[PDB]
Amino acid sequence: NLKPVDAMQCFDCHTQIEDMHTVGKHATVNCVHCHDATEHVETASSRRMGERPVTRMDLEACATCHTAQFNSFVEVRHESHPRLEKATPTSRSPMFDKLIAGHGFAFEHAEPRSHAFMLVDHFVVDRAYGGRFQFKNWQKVTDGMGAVRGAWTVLTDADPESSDQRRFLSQTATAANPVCLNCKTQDHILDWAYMGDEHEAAKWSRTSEVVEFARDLNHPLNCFMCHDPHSAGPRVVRDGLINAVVDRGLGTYPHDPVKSEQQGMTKVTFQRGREDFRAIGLLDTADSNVMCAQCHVEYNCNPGYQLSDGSRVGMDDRRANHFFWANVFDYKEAAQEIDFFDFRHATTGAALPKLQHPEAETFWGSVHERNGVACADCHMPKVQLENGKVYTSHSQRTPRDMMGQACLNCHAEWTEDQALYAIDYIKNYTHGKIVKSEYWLAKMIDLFPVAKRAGVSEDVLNQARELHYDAHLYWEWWTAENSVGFHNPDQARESLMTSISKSKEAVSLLNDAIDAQVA
Amino acid sequence: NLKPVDAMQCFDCHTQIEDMHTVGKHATVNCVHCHDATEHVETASSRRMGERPVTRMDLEACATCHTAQFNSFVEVRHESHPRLEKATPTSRSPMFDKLIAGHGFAFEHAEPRSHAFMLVDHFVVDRAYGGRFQFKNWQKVTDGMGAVRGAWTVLTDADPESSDQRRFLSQTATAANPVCLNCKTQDHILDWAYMGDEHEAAKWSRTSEVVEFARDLNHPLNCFMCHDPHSAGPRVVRDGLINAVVDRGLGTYPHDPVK
Amino acid sequence: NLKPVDAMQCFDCHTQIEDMHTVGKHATVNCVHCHDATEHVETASSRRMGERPVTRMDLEACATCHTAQFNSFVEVRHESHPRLEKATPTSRSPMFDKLIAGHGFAFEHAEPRSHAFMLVDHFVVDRAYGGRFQFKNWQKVTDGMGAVRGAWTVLTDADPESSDQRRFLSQTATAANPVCLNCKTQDHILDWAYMGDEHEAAKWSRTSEVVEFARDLNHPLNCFMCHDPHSAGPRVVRDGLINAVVDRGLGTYPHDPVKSEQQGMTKVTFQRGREDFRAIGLLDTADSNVMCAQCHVEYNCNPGYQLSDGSRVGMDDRRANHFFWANVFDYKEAAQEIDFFDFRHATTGAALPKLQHPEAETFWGSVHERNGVACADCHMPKVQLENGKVYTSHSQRTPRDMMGQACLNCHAEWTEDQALYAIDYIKNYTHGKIVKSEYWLAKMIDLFPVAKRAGVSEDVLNQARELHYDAHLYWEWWTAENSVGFHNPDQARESLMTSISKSKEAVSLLNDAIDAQVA
Ligand code: HEC
Ligand code: HEC
Ligand code: HEC
Ligand code: HEC
Ligand code: HEC
Ligand code: HEC
Ligand code: HEC
Ligand code: HEC
Ligand code: HEC
Ligand code: HEC
Ligand code: HEC
Ligand code: HEC
Ligand code: HEC
Ligand code: HEC
Ligand SMILES: O=S([O-])[O-]
Ligand SMILES: O=S([O-])[O-]
Ligand SMILES: O=S([O-])[O-]
Ligand SMILES: O=S([O-])[O-]
Ligand SMILES: [Ca+2]
Ligand SMILES: [Ca+2]
Ligand SMILES: [Ca+2]
Ligand SMILES: [Ca+2]
Ligand SMILES: [Ca+2]
Ligand code: NA
Ligand code: NA
Ligand code: NA
Ligand code: NA
Ligand code: NA
Ligand code: NA
Repeated sequence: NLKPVDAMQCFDCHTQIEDMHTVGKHATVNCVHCHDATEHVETASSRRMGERPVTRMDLEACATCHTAQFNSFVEVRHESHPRLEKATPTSRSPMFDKLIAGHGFAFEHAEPRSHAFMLVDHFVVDRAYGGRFQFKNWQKVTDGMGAVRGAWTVLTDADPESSDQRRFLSQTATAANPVCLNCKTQDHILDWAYMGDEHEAAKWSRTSEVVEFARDLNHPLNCFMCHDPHSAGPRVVRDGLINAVVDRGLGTYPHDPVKSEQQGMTKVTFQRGREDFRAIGLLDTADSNVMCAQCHVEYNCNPGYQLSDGSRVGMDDRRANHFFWANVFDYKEAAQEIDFFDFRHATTGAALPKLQHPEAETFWGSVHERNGVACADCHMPKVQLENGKVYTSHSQRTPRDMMGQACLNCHAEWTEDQALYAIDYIKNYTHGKIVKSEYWLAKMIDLFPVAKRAGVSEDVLNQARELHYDAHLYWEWWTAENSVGFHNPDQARESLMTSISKSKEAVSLLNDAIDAQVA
Repeated sequence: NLKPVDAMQCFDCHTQIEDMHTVGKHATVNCVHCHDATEHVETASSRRMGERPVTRMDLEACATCHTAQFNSFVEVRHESHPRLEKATPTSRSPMFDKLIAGHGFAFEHAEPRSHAFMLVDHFVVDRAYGGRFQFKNWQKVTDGMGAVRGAWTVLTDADPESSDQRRFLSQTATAANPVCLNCKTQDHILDWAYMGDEHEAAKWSRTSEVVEFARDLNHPLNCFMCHDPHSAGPRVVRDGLINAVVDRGLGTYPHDPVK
Repeated sequence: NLKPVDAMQCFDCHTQIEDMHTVGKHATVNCVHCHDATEHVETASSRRMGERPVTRMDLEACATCHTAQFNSFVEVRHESHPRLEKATPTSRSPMFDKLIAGHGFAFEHAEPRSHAFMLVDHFVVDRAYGGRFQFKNWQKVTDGMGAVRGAWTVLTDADPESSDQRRFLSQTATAANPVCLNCKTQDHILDWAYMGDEHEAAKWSRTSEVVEFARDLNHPLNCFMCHDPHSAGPRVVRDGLINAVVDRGLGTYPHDPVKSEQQGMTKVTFQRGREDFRAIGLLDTADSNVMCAQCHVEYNCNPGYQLSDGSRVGMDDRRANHFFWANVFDYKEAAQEIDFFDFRHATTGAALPKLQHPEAETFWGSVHERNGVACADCHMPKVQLENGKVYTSHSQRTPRDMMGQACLNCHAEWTEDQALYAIDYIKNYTHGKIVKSEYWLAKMIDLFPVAKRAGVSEDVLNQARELHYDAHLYWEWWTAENSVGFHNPDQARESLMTSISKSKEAVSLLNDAIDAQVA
């Protein structure tokens, strides 16, 4: 059984923790629930750690007193189809392979599934580690609780004796790097300096061997990613988000200074050897928009190239860990600002961006966001009980599974079927425009080889490449973004029409140039 | 927000609690979750209580860290038909009135329903308090969470100015007495001497005015009836059961000495 | 009412039947249930048949005493969508037309449906008989019992006065030949010599007019295909299977000699005029793996061409009735061994194989097969009754319809939804790789015309054609195979990655050669 330690001993050296812990809703929660610090207390000085205390980062450290939230979190939504490739006619991006040719996502890009699996899915996807990591057997794919207990309880490593990224299966890639892990786990929260910069006190950084780092990580979406363990107050821990909101002064709601001030973030820094080491962002309110924006954003978490001169931008560069914190119509400016692109298209030769799940930046400015609605209202609603203590569901999933608690709790004028119908109207319309956008992108792409064989000039091809950047951006945002337009229907529509317009312009340019060579 | 107290100071006087608390699965649970002892600590000696500390007996004291058990407990099983008289042809004892004639159960004896309602149901049944206590309105019969929060949040007393047992409705009885309450609540666990014997330190006993006692009681089936709050270990608190098992030497399984 | 005949009279001449019948579980079943032999007994000699006895091959001959098995067999699974073309974006092979161009399956290839319909579906499919045979009207498509009673009770023939294969509808083919029928019916079991070789006593053979043969056939999947009618013991009757297992000595489990010996096959031959005529394969155990492998295998049942010199291989050749009895990674060797390919691709000119439903050869080596699981455990499970005599369900269908009897009977650790989720993980992953494999095959195929117009050398085109064979094989196995990887997930994955690798190699080769002509 646990035996409490004297927190006053700790508070002598840990004044920020004292301030947070004594004032918040965990003032009665003893340190032993999460730290084994006996040898540390015997050996530390005011400025030197001595022996490192052991800190629990498993989610069961919180389940101890918060079983309802834990159990809701670890539920597996079996209706969220697993390992479902997006580059298929029945999924989100039927022409993805042609359009993304040159990028690692061509090797595999599945739809998301339940949060329990985030770390294991990151480890096993064909694009990440060359097939090095696999489930121990095909039964383990169902085991959400097991994945939560730890990735290495359900996975195997093809070669524990080597730590290099390489291909073990032929049609895999090795895109994973240390920055990725920040959106899969925070088991490394005490071992990673802010932004992944090099730091004497950091075991891991942007430039680490990712296979070695992987082996040290266990748990998905730790509870403390949104809740400070010392104050129990709302927070974020993700460096890239704090960097956008606070360091760059963009605010929590970059389009609304008033809401940014009311629902702000305060950066708190922790030191090692009296040098800044790590940071968190305490929130003014329990604002799920900002909590979920730790991960559900467009980002760089990867090497790339400069738009200006094509030079390589490696993991050592700060730009390899970057939150753009820009809506679709501000993204090109944001990427030009940091002088960055992701890949060159394998057929067209265009420098292109790679977009990922920009839910937060899409939600901005929507009617829902402007009315003060937040992600949790639809995806983590309060549970309605005839008799009981209310709590917040932590099963982050589609509102279709809890329409009474989600949509219908605000939209009294609708039946469930009516609300579903409104969702589907938007998704169906948006998906139609995604498909048309892909049709036109593909038409343009297929003209590049014809133009090259016809002897069309490099000047014309470069004009078309510039159009490809925009055609790509204004399409891929929406295959990347998970709501199929629901989060911001008007923006999806305007963007996708812009994509089609750009592709059409490029098609006309290339066809005319080919015709003139003939011729 | 709760602020923890120095448990080690309490332990300088409370040695049994120290032994229980420090060894069990509540060793990290601070006393402030259940006791407001500020004035007590300022005034007590090992031999004199001084100011009485306030002890929480509401089930929400435990729901704080054990929501799953609390929420399962307070669920109302709507299929457990409520206020269903047993002395009817379609229930358990069709000829009960003839057979029980002379006993107060002839006035009303319903089937049991969900535990959330035990104390309110005891208070309002026609055989118990002469009809003195009633739900505030007929809607409140559904409110299990409300009953758990406290009986007096959902009930009324026909005459707060008197404390005698009497009939307010013609076909009622006044069978309730203080002993009954021991199977409805343990809100009185610090105010009732073992067995309900007279005791200088007991506010309530077998001979108390049951209407006055009733008014001091709120919560059904307190969580600590089965779980010691200090050790978190399994227990009973009911005097009559301890008396049978231990005092009278009958054992927990009278027909199996080994068990 | 039936009147029994004196079996001892028959046993005087039929000593193999005596031996089988007197010892097995049909020792009390009189010959009159299946044979009208009165005139035969009056006219036969020890070595000459005399008048031919009439043998019942309708399934109702067995339903008489085995109603439960009959009724389960004839059930129509309405959820098995009928006449559903595979070459569509929502089915198994979205790019099948491009990839299979040159082959008769381009005319129509639907998903399988319930067994009751196998013979009628063979007769009416657009690729088989030029549209000659059709349902009497569109209502008859529902009539499983009717199809079982006989094909010609529910079908019409456009021209009873001619027996040639020809097109009656414009977009049909005439691919059917006598070998096909062996996997649709065994009504011809006494009229077809082993392998379909020419034989004095055979009415039908590989070289027969298929339209004439068709008209003589009635019943699907006769009960006696798996159960000897004389001993009631387990067997196979399909010549090609016996040829692989016994004649070629490959065994019932070619990858496991021990299991092959324990679960073997004994070839029993019947003569006409004291010349070998037909054969059956008695099984040591009631092994559904081998029973179902009568049909759910990759085979030749068709003319083709030699790999060595391109010469025609006609129906007269033994190779026109052949079970390869090889896994996907052994198939190229098996086809080279018999010097055979199916068609030349209409665009690339590559000699290609045509694969069909290799379920048996895929299942080998899977975790399930290695643990002693067999087809019936998932597709013909025992029926669970609260009170009753257990029998084996003969409704061969997806285990999704009987998860308690199938998966969950072995996998106690799972709920139904969890087991379904495990299936879907595999199928979704496998289907994604099928789609990607098709993407790369199509990319390669489309380069052939460009390369030809560019003047790329025949040597380079032939190199690419050799790659096409492999790219094709390692893809088409999995669109042909019905489990979408579930039967052997690891093999599907390795094969499909090999397909993509081969196509990519060919794309690079062709693009480089085109570029060099330009450059
Ligand atoms: C002064 C003598 C200290 C005592 C008393 C305690 N800690 Fe400590 N700790 C101390 C230092 C100088 C550091 C390094 C960081 C810094 O503030 O300079 C630490 C670090 C920790 C950590 C972080 C460990 C990691 O992996 O990075 C933890 C979790 C921690 N300390 C906990 C802790 C506890 C629970 C204590 C009371 C039981 C405690 N510390 C006492 C210095 C001192
Ligand atoms: C029992 C010993 C606890 C452990 C272990 C954890 N928490 Fe806790 N938490 C506990 C209490 C008694 C309370 C106060 C309840 C109240 O409503 O007063 C809390 C509260 C929280 C909250 C709510 C915070 C708020 O400001 O409203 C959160 C978000 C929370 N706790 C989270 C949390 C996490 C993430 C834990 C693991 C790191 C964790 N708690 C452990 C008791 C206990
Ligand atoms: C936070 C800014 C992220 C970073 C950094 C990385 N990922 Fe991610 N990932 C993130 C979210 C919010 C989601 C769910 C929404 C979605 O669109 O999928 C994902 C999902 C994945 C998955 C599962 C789906 C799939 O693509 O197959 C995988 C396998 C995955 N992510 C891998 C991955 C890799 C290799 C990364 C570094 C190169 C990486 N992620 C970074 C959020 C974030
Ligand atoms: C961000 C993605 C979250 C993670 C990770 C966890 N929780 Fe959470 N929690 C989150 C939100 C948006 C809310 C509601 C805030 C509001 O005021 O509306 C909560 C709330 C809680 C609480 C408070 C009680 C309740 O409302 O249920 C607790 C005790 C809590 N969360 C616990 C908890 C645990 C144990 C987690 C890991 C299993 C966990 N949270 C993760 C957002 C996020
Ligand atoms: C000695 C100086 C004491 C200290 C320090 C604390 N308590 Fe105490 N307590 C003391 C006495 C002499 C008594 C009377 C009963 C007895 O054992 O003789 C008490 C009583 C209590 C009670 C029971 C109150 C009731 O309703 O009957 C409680 C719940 C209690 N004490 C709690 C408590 C706490 C939590 C303390 C530390 C904060 C504490 N006591 C200190 C003597 C002394
Ligand atoms: C949070 C501050 C708590 C309060 C308030 C209560 N309990 Fe508790 N309890 C808490 C913890 C951290 C644990 C240990 C969990 C573990 O498995 O290690 C417990 C445990 C219990 C148990 C199980 C005990 C055992 O098996 O020995 C019980 C029965 C229990 N708790 C009951 C309980 C009651 C009835 C409470 C109100 C009087 C109560 N707990 C409050 C944390 C917290
Ligand atoms: C524990 C030994 C008990 C004592 C003392 C009293 N009651 Fe009780 N009561 C007890 C149980 C276990 C049950 C549920 C099972 C059942 O058979 O009903 C009850 C139920 C009631 C009810 C509800 C059902 C009904 O009879 O209408 C009422 C109204 C009730 N009890 C009243 C009551 C009175 C007035 C008591 C003292 C005279 C009394 N109970 C004592 C357990 C125990
Ligand atoms: C609106 C036209 C009503 C309809 C239809 C139903 N009820 Fe009603 N009820 C209504 C009002 C305005 C009130 C008074 C509310 C208050 O607190 O002032 C009620 C009251 C009841 C009660 C309590 C009766 C009592 O205490 O004497 C009950 C048990 C009740 N209502 C139940 C109920 C049922 C089950 C209904 C459908 C059969 C129903 N009501 C319809 C208004 C309206
Ligand atoms: C010897 C005089 C025979 C008697 C008595 C019976 N049969 Fe016969 N049968 C005989 C011969 C020589 C042959 C040809 C094959 C051979 O073994 O040489 C047959 C053939 C049959 C067949 C096959 C018919 C077909 O279509 O190929 C059957 C089904 C058959 N015989 C059945 C049968 C029965 C049921 C008899 C007793 C009533 C019986 N035969 C007697 C020779 C002789
Ligand atoms: C009644 C006159 C029968 C006819 C017609 C058919 N079968 Fe039969 N069968 C019958 C009996 C009395 C038995 C024995 C039952 C037992 O369990 O002892 C059987 C058995 C079978 C078996 C089981 C064989 C085994 O070795 O376990 C099978 C597979 C079987 N029968 C199949 C079968 C077929 C395919 C029939 C039509 C050709 C057929 N039977 C007819 C009785 C009768
Ligand atoms: C056994 C080795 C077979 C031979 C010889 C032929 N077919 Fe077949 N066929 C077989 C199976 C096991 C299945 C079901 C599984 C599947 O993948 O479909 C089928 C199915 C058909 C169908 C229905 C589905 C479709 O393709 O439309 C038809 C129309 C069909 N088969 C026709 C057919 C023809 C024309 C054949 C000779 C050229 C032929 N089959 C041979 C097994 C076997
Ligand atoms: C009565 C007003 C009808 C309604 C309503 C439906 N059907 Fe019908 N159908 C009707 C007749 C008189 C016939 C001809 C029957 C005959 O054998 O002479 C039919 C035929 C069909 C067919 C066959 C079509 C063909 O072969 O070309 C089909 C497939 C059919 N009917 C299906 C069907 C469906 C599914 C209906 C609801 C959508 C339906 N029919 C309605 C009369 C009537
Ligand atoms: C191969 C594709 C089969 C065909 C055709 C038929 N049956 Fe079958 N049968 C098959 C299997 C795999 C089994 C189970 C074997 C085992 O021991 O596990 C059976 C079993 C029977 C039995 C035995 C009793 C029982 O288990 O149900 C009987 C009587 C039987 N089969 C009858 C039967 C009939 C009447 C058929 C045509 C409708 C038929 N079988 C076809 C495999 C195959
Ligand atoms: C008993 C006759 C089985 C039936 C019916 C099903 N499965 Fe099975 N399965 C069985 C065994 C003995 C094993 C190996 C267990 C071990 O850990 O040694 C399995 C394995 C699987 C697997 C893992 C496959 C792999 O890793 O390659 C899966 C995904 C699986 N089983 C699923 C499954 C499904 C969904 C079933 C119904 C369609 C099913 N099994 C039936 C035994 C038996
Ligand atoms: O209190 S923290 O800064 O060590
Ligand atoms: O790869 S992750 O960003 O979706
Ligand atoms: O007995 S059989 O060989 O005619
Ligand atoms: O054509 S049959 O083999 O599927
Ligand atoms: Ca999903
Ligand atoms: Ca990006
Ligand atoms: Ca009841
Ligand atoms: Ca089917
Ligand atoms: Ca073939
Ligand atoms: Na979904
Ligand atoms: Na609002
Ligand atoms: Na094209
Ligand atoms: Na009941
Ligand atoms: Na199907
Ligand atoms: Na086994």
